[PDB]
Amino acid sequence: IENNVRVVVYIRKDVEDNSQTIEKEGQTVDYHKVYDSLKNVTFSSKEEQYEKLTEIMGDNWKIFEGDANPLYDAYIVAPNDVKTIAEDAKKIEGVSEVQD
Amino acid sequence: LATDIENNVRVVVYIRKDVEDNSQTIEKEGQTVTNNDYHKVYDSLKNMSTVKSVTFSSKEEQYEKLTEIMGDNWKIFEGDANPLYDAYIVEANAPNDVKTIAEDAKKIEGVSEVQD
Ligand SMILES: CCCCCCCCCCCO[C@@H]1O[C@H](CO)[C@@H](O[C@H]2O[C@H](CO)[C@@H](O)[C@H](O)[C@H]2O)[C@H](O)[C@H]1O
Repeated sequence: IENNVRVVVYIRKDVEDNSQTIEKEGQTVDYHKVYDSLKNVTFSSKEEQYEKLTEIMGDNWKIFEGDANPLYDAYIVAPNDVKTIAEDAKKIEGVSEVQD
Repeated sequence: LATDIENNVRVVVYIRKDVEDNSQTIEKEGQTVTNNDYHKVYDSLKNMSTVKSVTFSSKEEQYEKLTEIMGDNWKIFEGDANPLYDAYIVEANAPNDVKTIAEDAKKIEGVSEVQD
């Protein structure tokens, strides 16, 4: 991954940029314009982030299992060419935060 | 004001996120009405003979303490809903009462988890 060339872009909790079907009603359904808007790069799920967290810190966090995942879906994305797209990435609608 | 109790005598009782045990009023049908379940968890804990005190710890103050321990704000979470839990810090009368208090606390309606 490498810190030097990496930017993290967390997407808002109320946005589903990668599940095509969206069930607000009981049935099928914004989209990929998050994805390749940064292309002009890879997706990291909140559920993977949570497994990685337990892997790093030790066993489950038993007090949270019965409730929603508080982490954010994100997209993991030259050294001097960093601060730029960081600012750029906060522009996009739906994005919660970005980190450089 | 700060609470001060020994580890060997403490039980943490985590409150279900949909239970407002410490709110005297809630909104029902668009009006502010008294909360009929106010202090239901508190009262079940306080009424155990083996319990010395029961102190509310809000998720807001827990977050503040978390940043005071770990440093800085967790920037990317700020503005979003606090995922920590409201809790009661329970002080047992004696260390041998802790295991019984925990099990008994788990059964209370409105309790999400307990840590002994
Ligand atoms: C699964 C792993 C668990 C990770 C847990 C993450 C760490 C806790 C994150 C909590 C961040 O959530 C944040 O909480 C605090 C207090 O509740 C709130 O920020 C606060 O700032 C001002 C003052 O600075 C307070 O007066 C006010 O109570 C609140 O808005 C904020 O509204 C919320 O956005």
